[PDB]
Amino acid sequence: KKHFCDIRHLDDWAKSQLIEMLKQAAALVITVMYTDGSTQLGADQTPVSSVRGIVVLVKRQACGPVLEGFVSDDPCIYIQIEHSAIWDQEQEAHQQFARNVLFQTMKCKCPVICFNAKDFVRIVLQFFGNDGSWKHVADFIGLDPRIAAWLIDPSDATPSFEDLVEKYCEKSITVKVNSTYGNSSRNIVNQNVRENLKTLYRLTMDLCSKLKDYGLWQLFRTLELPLIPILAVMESHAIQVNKEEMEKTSALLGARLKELEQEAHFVAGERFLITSNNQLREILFGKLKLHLLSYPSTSEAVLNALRDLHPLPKIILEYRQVHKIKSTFVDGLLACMKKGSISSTWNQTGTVTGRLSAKHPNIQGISKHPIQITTPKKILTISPRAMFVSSKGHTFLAADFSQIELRILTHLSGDPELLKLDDVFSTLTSQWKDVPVEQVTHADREQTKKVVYAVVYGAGKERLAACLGVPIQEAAQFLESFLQKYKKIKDFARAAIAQCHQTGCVVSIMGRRRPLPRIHAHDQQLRAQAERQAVNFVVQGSAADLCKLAMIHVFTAVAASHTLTARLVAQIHDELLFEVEDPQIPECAALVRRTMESLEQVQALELQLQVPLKVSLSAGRSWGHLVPLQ
DNA sequence: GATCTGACGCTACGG
DNA sequence: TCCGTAGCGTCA
Ligand code: NA
Repeated sequence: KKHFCDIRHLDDWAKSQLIEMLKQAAALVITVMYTDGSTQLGADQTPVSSVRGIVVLVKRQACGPVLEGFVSDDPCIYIQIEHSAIWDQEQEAHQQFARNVLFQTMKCKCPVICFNAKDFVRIVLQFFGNDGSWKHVADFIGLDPRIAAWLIDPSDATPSFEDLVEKYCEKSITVKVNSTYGNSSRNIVNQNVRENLKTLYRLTMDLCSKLKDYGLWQLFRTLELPLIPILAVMESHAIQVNKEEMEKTSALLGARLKELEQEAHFVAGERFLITSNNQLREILFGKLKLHLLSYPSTSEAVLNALRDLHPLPKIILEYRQVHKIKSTFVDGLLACMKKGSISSTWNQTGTVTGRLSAKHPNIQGISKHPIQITTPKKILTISPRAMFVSSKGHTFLAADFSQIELRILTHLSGDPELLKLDDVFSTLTSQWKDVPVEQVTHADREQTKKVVYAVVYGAGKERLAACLGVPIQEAAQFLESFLQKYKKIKDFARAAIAQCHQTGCVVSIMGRRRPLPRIHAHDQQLRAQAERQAVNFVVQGSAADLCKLAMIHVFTAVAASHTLTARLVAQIHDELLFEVEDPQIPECAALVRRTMESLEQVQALELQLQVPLKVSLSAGRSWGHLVPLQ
């Protein structure tokens, strides 16, 4: 009542006093209110309602009394996001003060606690619009209890606010987050908002304490938190795509699939659903009985084993390829389009490895290598990544770590041969093809690197022999070859497993952890699975750590530069994709390289490697075609 | 009739 | 019985 104020209705002296209160506050506690009015504190991840406003709890304490007189203590202030029916001058004014207040929220020196901070920052950024850039939110730090709880239990599904309260809050704290207009009144909604913001503060503090207990605090602060505005910035931008080229390509791939469907129906001597794996399985081994010649799955390995036995596996393979490209990287990419561009949604809570994930579309899952088709009424090369074009004038600058996890593995194992080892998988592919590097095909590399991946993480002789098309004897032989050549990899794995048995958990370089209780399981498949998972997590988690660190450091570096406008557009694990203004390319590519390479040594945390990190830079007007640089 | 959904298989991405 | 993301399609 005196605890809730619309900042538009404040007298100007009270407005000034409010700005000063925000500057001198002990902590800010924030949630987004929708038109329901519901909050991020309620249970839905998707409101399916518009954003109305933002509520901020201003805490004076985390000494003496206080009388402001225009508000009580501690006050909740409300900031209208939603546009009114008519735009006019008073709306302009309201917007001016609102932007001032929200920016105060962004730059304030006290702790900011927001349940989902990325959403908040995105909303604020889009609210700034023209009077602000992405560099305004760059330094924003805010305490996201969901991220903390994720660091503690990465496996657990993304919990609601109430879940987090019952789990991490002691004790007997019951919240009502479910109030809306129409199931309740405004006063109920608001009272509950204030109470739940207090509770949110308490919860977040408790979770911070826990994070310190588990040794996750420094990781939380240095790595996860500064990443929050970076995701929001990426979600605030959009990558322009070819609506037109894409519709064409769609039509073409549709024609070709019609062809392939007809062919398959022909050669199987029946009309079966071309997209059905069940029916294909029944045909391939149901009738044809190919396994007996020399049931199994329809998977690419099996289908490649049978490629000479019958014309159907090859047909099916090509069909699956073309159908995937069209259905997913064309048609499904056309449905993600707004205004001739797309924007992915980023999830920091998505993985157990500490990796980022992306949705609608998944831009981390876009096929790297273009595919070839025979046009039905010349050869036709189709690259989905070629559909992603930079704005004009602007150009994409890509920067990736070369063989990041191999180098991580070198660091962790300390294998002398590796530590010795101008290329990597061209070397091994050359050694396997019994020829130099220069004539080695990219597909040979594609298979080989995947095979070293298989063997290092504990793959058996079976799956090994399968993926490279090897008889078991060459399987065990190749296993022993690689593991005896580099001894310290098995030692490292054996150590990681031992650690996971000891602690009941396994830990990455920067302290990110993967609890694996089934390491203690009696079931042997479960136990072995937990072991594989631990061994993989040390490396993949460490690399996730490093990639996030690079992301943050480059973002920060560009953030304070007066010249450089470079915007981080996408991240694909090992790779950072920037949209840079043309004349800024040389100066930007320089800053990017120097920054990412300096990652070899950063204090804190001790964070030192045994191997330099080679950064590969690329540039181009399209994501599909990027010419190497420098 | 036209949908909803949980589970599985296969395909891409990335190491 | 390499790991683990998303996405699309069949099936009961
Ligand atoms: Na007014």
